[PDB]
Amino acid sequence: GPSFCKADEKPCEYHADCCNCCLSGICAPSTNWILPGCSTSSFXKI
Repeated sequence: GPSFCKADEKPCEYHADCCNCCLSGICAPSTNWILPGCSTSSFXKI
């Protein structure tokens, strides 16, 4: 089955259900260098 991930801009409270980072009021991927939110590191590998 597919995973739970939406696109960016989608505003929400947590990033877990988004392939980026839910910040101020939008799912933004730019959150892994200057702003703490969700480390998008290639850890979930196979």
